[PDB]
Amino acid sequence: SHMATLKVIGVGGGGNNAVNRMIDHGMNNVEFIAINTDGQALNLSKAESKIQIGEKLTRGLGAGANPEIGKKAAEESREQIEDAIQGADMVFVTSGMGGGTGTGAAPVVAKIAKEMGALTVGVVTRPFSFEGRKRQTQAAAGVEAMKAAVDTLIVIPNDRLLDIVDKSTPMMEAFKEADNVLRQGVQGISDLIAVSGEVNLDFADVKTIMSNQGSALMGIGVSSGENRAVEAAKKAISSPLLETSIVGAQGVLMNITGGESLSLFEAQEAADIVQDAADEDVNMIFGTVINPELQDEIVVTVIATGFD
Ligand SMILES: Nc1nc2c(ncn2[C@@H]2O[C@H](COP(=O)(O)OP(=O)(O)O)[C@@H](O)[C@H]2O)c(=O)[nH]1
Ligand code: BEF
Ligand SMILES: [K+]
Ligand SMILES: [Mg+2]
Repeated sequence: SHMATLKVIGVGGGGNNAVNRMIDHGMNNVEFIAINTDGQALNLSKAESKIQIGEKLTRGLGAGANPEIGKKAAEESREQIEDAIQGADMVFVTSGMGGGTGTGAAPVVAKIAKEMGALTVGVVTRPFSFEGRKRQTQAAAGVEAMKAAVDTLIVIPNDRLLDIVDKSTPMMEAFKEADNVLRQGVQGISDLIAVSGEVNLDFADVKTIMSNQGSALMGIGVSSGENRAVEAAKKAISSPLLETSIVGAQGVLMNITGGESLSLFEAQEAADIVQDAADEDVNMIFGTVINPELQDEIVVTVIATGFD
């Protein structure tokens, strides 16, 4: 009876790159909004909804690494941003911290979304160390501003990409690995909303776990065979790309999807993996979906919050 509206908003260059790559991948039932100062980059956006901010400040250029210009640009386009958001039940704001537009405009966009009634999740990167300390300090201020503006925040330090590449992995391939954090989080929530579970979770449960909750982890794991449930649960909670690990989580939304063979025993095994990894007394909202078209694969979705 309730069908939640999810939007993904890219802010600045890195955020709009993420939006374009997610659209290429193919999302469905998610709406995308592209926000930038940089008219050149914005012109190449694949997003249905595009908002050029700050044209009077920048003349259609980017913000030249000045976050105050990104912030003013967003504020002066508040009404256009409100209009594009209106109706969203959930908004993901994605941005690369450290430049001028994401750093300054992304917290404004998040504040607007939350004031408009949307559950508001930020997924942002910190710069590579090779970009230098000024970029890092500027990024840190953006992260802090994002935390103040969102319901929950996922931070991806770009330095962690250096942990998952070999000497030849293309830069674009590494970037797609960072994108997956947002894409699979969005997809997991979309699927949770769309499908009726045997133990049914819904958007009210997402809100309980994510509303006004600080740092977050969103993870998906898929596995087959023996120890599938343990293996899928470990994959869901163990991304090498995250600033915030599962350790310390006090609230967890966990959904297990499997075929008719999904056993009670393996459901407990998977839940225990998350409980034990948290190393906390976690408040868990547990769900299950039986998809008969699944044979031997199991999918574990985890949203974790409450680090404190
Ligand atoms: N992982 C990733 N990081 C990016 C990407 N584009 C930019 N960055 C990072 O994001 C930071 C800000 O860059 P950018 O978004 O282009 O600046 P802005 O347009 O002024 O918001 C950079 O310092 C990089 O660390 C991307 O596509 N993927
Ligand atoms: F390119 Be960002 F606007 F500094
Ligand atoms: K559901
Ligand atoms: Mg730019």
